[PDB]
Amino acid sequence: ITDSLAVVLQRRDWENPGVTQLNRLAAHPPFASWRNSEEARTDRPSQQLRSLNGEWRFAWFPAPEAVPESWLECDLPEADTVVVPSNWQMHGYDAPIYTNVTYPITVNPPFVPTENPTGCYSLTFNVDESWLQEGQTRIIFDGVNSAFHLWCNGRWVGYGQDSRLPSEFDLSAFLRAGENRLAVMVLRWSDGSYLEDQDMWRMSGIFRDVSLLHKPTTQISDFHVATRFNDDFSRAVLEAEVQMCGELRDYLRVTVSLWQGETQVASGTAPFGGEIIDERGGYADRVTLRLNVENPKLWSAEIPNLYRAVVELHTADGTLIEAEACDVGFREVRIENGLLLLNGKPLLIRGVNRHEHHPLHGQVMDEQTMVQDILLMKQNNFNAVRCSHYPNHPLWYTLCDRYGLYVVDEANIETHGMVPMNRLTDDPRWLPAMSERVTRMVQRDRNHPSVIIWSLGNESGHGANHDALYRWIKSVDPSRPVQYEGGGADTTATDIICPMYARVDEDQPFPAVPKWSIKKWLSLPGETRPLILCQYAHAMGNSLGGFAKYWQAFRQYPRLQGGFVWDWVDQSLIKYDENGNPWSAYGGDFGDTPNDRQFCMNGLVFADRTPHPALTEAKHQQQFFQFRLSGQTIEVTSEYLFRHSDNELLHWMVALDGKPLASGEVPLDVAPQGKQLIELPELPQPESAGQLWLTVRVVQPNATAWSEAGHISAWQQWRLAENLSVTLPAASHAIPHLTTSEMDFCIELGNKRWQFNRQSGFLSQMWIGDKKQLLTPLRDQFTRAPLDNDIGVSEATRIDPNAWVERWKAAGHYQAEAALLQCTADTLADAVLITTAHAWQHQGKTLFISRKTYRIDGSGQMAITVDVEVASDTPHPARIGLNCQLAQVAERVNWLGLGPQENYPDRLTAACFDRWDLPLSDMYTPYVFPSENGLRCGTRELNYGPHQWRGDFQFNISRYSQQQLMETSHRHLLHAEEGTWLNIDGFHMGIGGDDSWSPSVSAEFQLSAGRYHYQLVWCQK
Ligand SMILES: CC1(C)C(/C=C/c2ccc(O[C@@H]3O[C@H](CO)[C@H](O)[C@H](O)[C@H]3O)cc2)=[N+](Cc2ccc(C(=O)O)cc2)c2ccccc21
Ligand SMILES: [Mg+2]
Ligand SMILES: [Mg+2]
Ligand code: NA
Ligand code: NA
Repeated sequence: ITDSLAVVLQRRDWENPGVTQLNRLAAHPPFASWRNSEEARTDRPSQQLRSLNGEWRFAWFPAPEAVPESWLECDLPEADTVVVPSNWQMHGYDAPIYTNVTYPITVNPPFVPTENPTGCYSLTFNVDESWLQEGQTRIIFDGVNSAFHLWCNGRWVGYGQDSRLPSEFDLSAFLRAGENRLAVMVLRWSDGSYLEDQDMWRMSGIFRDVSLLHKPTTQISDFHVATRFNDDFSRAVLEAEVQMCGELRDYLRVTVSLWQGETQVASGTAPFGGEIIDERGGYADRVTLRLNVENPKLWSAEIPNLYRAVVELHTADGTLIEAEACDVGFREVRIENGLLLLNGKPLLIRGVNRHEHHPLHGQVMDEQTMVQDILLMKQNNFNAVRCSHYPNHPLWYTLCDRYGLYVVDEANIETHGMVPMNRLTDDPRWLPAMSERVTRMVQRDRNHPSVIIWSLGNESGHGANHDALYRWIKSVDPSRPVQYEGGGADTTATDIICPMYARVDEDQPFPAVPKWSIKKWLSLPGETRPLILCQYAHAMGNSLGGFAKYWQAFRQYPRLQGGFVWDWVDQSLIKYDENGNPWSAYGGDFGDTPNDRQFCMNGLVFADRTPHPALTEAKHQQQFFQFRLSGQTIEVTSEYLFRHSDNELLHWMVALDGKPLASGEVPLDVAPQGKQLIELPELPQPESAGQLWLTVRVVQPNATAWSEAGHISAWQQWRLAENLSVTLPAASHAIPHLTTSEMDFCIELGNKRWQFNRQSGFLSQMWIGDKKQLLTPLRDQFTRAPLDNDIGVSEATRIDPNAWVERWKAAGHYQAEAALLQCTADTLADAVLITTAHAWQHQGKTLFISRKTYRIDGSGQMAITVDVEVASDTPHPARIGLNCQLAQVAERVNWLGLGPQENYPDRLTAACFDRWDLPLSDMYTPYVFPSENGLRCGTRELNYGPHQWRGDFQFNISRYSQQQLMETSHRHLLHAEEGTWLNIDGFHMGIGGDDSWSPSVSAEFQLSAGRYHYQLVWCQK
């Protein structure tokens, strides 16, 4: 009767932060209850841990009150069969909602809409007679979003909250021999939802693994593993605290053994009975075993050395009762004289924030995707990952233990959308709900070596509950620093100054919560802590402009120890069009309103894990080898802390304007933090015009667990000698002819002709035979299809006048019409020369003036000179160049300049000057929200079809006009236009990225000069 839905739902436990659970079992490190010690040692499956993943029955309801009572005792006929784990949104049952700060429900704590989508999962399953005769059978829900009641065989078992930590219940008294039925009622919204306002898709369901665990009545209930060292790390002590439940008997003993492969390194045995704690005695149900280990192999992300600990509960008889185990990493984390140290050395954090996202399965994680993420991270020189912003799938910490990544483990607490952010975290009545989110994380993950820093959550202001739970962790686990960014990044609840989007040089003095220059922040009076940015370099679309500025400062300042980029992967989701072709969706593409559109996509990699261009810029700046050149000696500095360069070659190549002359390879032998001098053999010194370039690459000859043989780890380029060309062009055998109309100036030379419209003032057509070459005239361009960083948070709903796109729009940059001031022809002895002069205006104010000269000579080459004035009081323009739409569509693009990948003025350090030859496809970057893209910088020669351009310019080349990109909201709606659109810019504004909601382009990358000059030569070859 009291099992009925009517009575259980009556209490409304999901609108009460004083009930976070009912009858839920205590939290602990991962268990498997092996009944054989060698299976435990080898980490092989345990027949005491069943998976209940697979096909369940599921049914959707608009509110829990709509669930019929029949559902408790038999399957609903309207129910479907569904795979678990899953998010029910990904099966089309209701919409996923993408909102950033604003809560997806009315803010009215602790209450929740009565429209509360409800997932009714059920499973019929068998249990062996063995499990019911002896011991304890429990069920483990690794992840239920956001709360749930549990029935088994019609009887109510319990209730659970916190979406990202395992909820476990005892099923012993509820199971029967043979057929049993689980009934799990999952609520999309709960009072827990008030602490789960992370900027991400809001989904729901049983989205992590479901398991049964069988333990004996007398059991290992908890164990903690600590490692302490002497000053030089030549000796360690492993302390293992083991706790038990059940009937204590004097014959009970515990053995803890430490292995390294098949070598047993130490072992101890003891009865239960701890040291004296206070005036009432000690813990009779606990024992600590202390093992000596001489010259331990130490854990780091550089070399992830692991031991294995095996904990046997047995009798004096030797009868094994059960065994648990974990991997062990010998490493020490401490902050000492203002620096974060690991094994006595200062870490430099090459970090990234990473969400649990999959474009098809939503927030369900798999081993394959996890491994793919880790490989991609290490291959791009990433040290560390921040679990933003919740405890991860348990397998993640095992994988980072083994592959070697430093992990920040973060409690599932974000209250961003409250006003102020403080509201719940400063309120004592919410302390219990918060403590369970902090304490149960620590109790689960404290034995993982890869976790080096605990975090109290994200974006919840600073309340007294943070201070309380900061001190809880410090008392319970001294071995790791605690950090938290809320309330100004330097509150009393953080051992590390952990700002988000603090800039390098520029102060943002917001009241109460300023973001100082990270350099100035360190020096403020009384401040002694290190500074590691919790989030930095917002990688939203065409971003990471200014990334090198950070890493220069990280390398110069000891107490700037890096940061975590925001963030790893685009949170795009897959939809299907009328033909079943997939496309990538973002905010509002599911009827979800209100939403925050494209802001779900901030990754360095697309959702399928293909890299954005910015990934290589990060790889370059975060490389572990630094290079200097004096003469033709190379100084290689290693930023590794623990390992020699014992899988590294240096390849070097010298080349003249792309043409290789000399190469060669040198073994690399640099000690950690050491230097190696390499003198290069006598290098070529040709008399040829052009520029000589030295390029070095570090190459790993052997495969790793994370990379292929031949993997490139770092690179650097220097200009050696230059030779300015002095030679006179070969004399031509003909002079071009000028034909003057009232309408046109036309120029002829051989089969070639050039037409200059005298009404417009632009080169409107060019001929080679009967084949015309332009579909659009060659005109000036002072605008770009705005990037995410240009737009910021501006919408048609609420315009943000301060963003770049809106200052451009307000000033008429986008609707300015060219007004010709001058267009004259002149014949001279060698060539014909057209001079032009245009003004761009808007409502009586002149924005730009453009003075040009076209010189067509007997060699068939058109020399263009441009001299642009920009009014001092108009917003600095996005670019200064020319555009046109060619008739040609060639397969290839050949250029000499920075490449091969997309690069922009404030993000070109990773690009190298060489001859690059790619398909036209690769000259467009398929950002899901389309914008300016594919620019290549510092180019001297561009080759497309019969055409060739020469000068010193930046260019993009595509089948997509700047008009189409600016007007199209999704990449999958783009259509190839007739021919090819070409933008050639003398100058181009930076892209920014320090954040994506305020102007972020540093002054030195703003086109502020007032007058500009660039020069081009158009020819056919
Ligand atoms: C913290 C800061 C800088 C902020 C807001 C910060 C923010 C915004 C969005 C965020 O979303 C996401 O969350 C994810 C975590 O779950 C990630 O962190 C990710 O990075 C983001 O996509 C996060 C922080 N503003 C906005 C603003 C608005 C306008 C102006 C202006 O024009 O003058 C200036 C400041 C203000 C305004 C006054 C004082 C302080 C701020
Ligand atoms: Mg509750
Ligand atoms: Mg947030
Ligand atoms: Na540093
Ligand atoms: Na975001």
